Amino acid sequence: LYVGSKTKEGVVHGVATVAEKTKEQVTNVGGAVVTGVTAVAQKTVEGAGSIAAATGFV
Amino acid sequence: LYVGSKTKEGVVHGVATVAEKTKEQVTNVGGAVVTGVTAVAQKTVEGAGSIAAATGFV
Amino acid sequence: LYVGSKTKEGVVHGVATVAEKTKEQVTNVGGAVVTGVTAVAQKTVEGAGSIAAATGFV
Amino acid sequence: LYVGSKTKEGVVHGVATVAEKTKEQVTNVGGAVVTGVTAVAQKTVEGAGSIAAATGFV
Amino acid sequence: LYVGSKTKEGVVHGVATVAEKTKEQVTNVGGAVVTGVTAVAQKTVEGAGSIAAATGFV
Amino acid sequence: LYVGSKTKEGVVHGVATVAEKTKEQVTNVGGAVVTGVTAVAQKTVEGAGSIAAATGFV
Amino acid sequence: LYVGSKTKEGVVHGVATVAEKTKEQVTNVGGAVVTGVTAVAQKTVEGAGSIAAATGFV
Amino acid sequence: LYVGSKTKEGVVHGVATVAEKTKEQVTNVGGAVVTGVTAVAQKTVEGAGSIAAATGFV
Amino acid sequence: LYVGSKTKEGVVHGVATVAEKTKEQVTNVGGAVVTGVTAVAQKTVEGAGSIAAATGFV
Amino acid sequence: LYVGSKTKEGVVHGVATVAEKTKEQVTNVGGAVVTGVTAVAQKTVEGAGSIAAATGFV
Repeated sequence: LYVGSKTKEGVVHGVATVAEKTKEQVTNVGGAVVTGVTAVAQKTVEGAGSIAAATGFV
Repeated sequence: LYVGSKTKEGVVHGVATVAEKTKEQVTNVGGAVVTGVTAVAQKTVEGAGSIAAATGFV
Repeated sequence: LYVGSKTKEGVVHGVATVAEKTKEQVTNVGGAVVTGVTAVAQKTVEGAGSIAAATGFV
Repeated sequence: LYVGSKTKEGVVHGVATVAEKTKEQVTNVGGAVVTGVTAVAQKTVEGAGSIAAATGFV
Repeated sequence: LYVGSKTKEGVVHGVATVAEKTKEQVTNVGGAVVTGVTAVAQKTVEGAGSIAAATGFV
Repeated sequence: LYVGSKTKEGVVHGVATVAEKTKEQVTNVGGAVVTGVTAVAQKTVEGAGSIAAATGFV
Repeated sequence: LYVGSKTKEGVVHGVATVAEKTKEQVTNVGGAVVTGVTAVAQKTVEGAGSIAAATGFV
Repeated sequence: LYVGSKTKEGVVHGVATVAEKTKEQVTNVGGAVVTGVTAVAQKTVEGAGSIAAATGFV
Repeated sequence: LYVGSKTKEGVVHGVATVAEKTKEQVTNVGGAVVTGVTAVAQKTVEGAGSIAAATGFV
Repeated sequence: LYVGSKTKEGVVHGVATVAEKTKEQVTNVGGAVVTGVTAVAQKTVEGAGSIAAATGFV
């Protein structure tokens, strides 16, 4: 006898991550760089939910 | 006897990630670079839910 | 005796990812580059849900 | 005795990905480049759900 | 006899992370660099919930 | 200027495995049952290297 | 200028494993049952290197 | 200028394991049952290196 | 200028393990049951290196 | 200028373990049960190095 049961909104589970010998050089001038986005949820009832964004200027 | 049961909105599960010897050089001037987006959900009731976006200018 | 049961909206599950020795050089000037988009869901009730987008200018 | 049961809207499952020794050089000036789009679903009740888009200008 | 039960809004669980010998040089002048985003949720009832964002200027 | 270089003897690499909802009942009396053999190498300089073997009697 | 370089004897690497909702009943009387063999190497200079073996009797 | 370099004998690396809701009943009388063998190497210079073995009797 | 360098004998590294809601009933009478073998190496210069073995009798 | 350098014999490193809500009932009469073997190495210069073994009788 349920009403609104076992709900799941914006969920992540069961994540396993391994990284041995990654080399990662980066060089930038006046930009916007993004790496390394792992295992992120969110909720946004009124708004823009952005992840991994980059605008060199406005 | 359910009402709105076992719902799943915006979900990820059962993720396994391995990365041994990736080399990744990057060079940029006035741009917008994005890598490494792994295992991300979200919800957005009113708005633009963007992931991995890049605008050099506006 | 169900009402709206076992629903699944915007779902990903059962993902396995391996990457041994990928070399990836990138060079950019005033652009918008995107790689590495893995295992992402979302929901968007009112809005533009964009993934892996790139506009050099506006 | 079901009403709206075992529904699946915008789903992906059972994905396996391997990548050994891919070399990938990229060079760009004032463009919009996209690679690496893997295993992404979404829902969009009112809006344009775009994936892997690129507009050099507007 | 439930009313609004077992709800989960903006959740992450079951995360395991390993990193052996990653070298990561970074060089920047007047930009905005982001790496190392792991295992973060949030909720946002009225506002823009952004993660891993970078704007060289405004 | 190599002598015996980049050798690989008895190797496996780049394996990805997914298994969603497999049911597997087994019943046995005085036998020898084997399932679930995944991603195994070995070397054997002097001997019988057997994998997934079953002898009800001797 | 190498002598016996980059050798690899009995190796496994780059393994990713997912298992969601496997049911597995087993029943046995006087047998020998084996499941769940994942990601195992070995070396054996003098002997029988066996994996996943089952002999009801001898 | 190497002599016996970068050797690897009996190795495993880069393993990621996920298991959500596996049910596993087992029943046995006078047998030998084995499950759950994950990520094991070994070396054996003089002897029988066995893994996941089961002999109801001898 | 090496002599016997960077050797690795019987090694495991880069292991990540997740287990959410596994139910596991077991029942036995006069047997030998084994589960849960994770991330174990060994060396054995003179002898039988066995892992996950079960003999109901001898 | 090395002699027997960077050696590694019987090693484990980089282990991460999570376990949320595992139920595990066990019942036994005159047997030998083993679970929960995680992250164990050893060396054995003269002898049998056994892990996770079970003999109901001898």
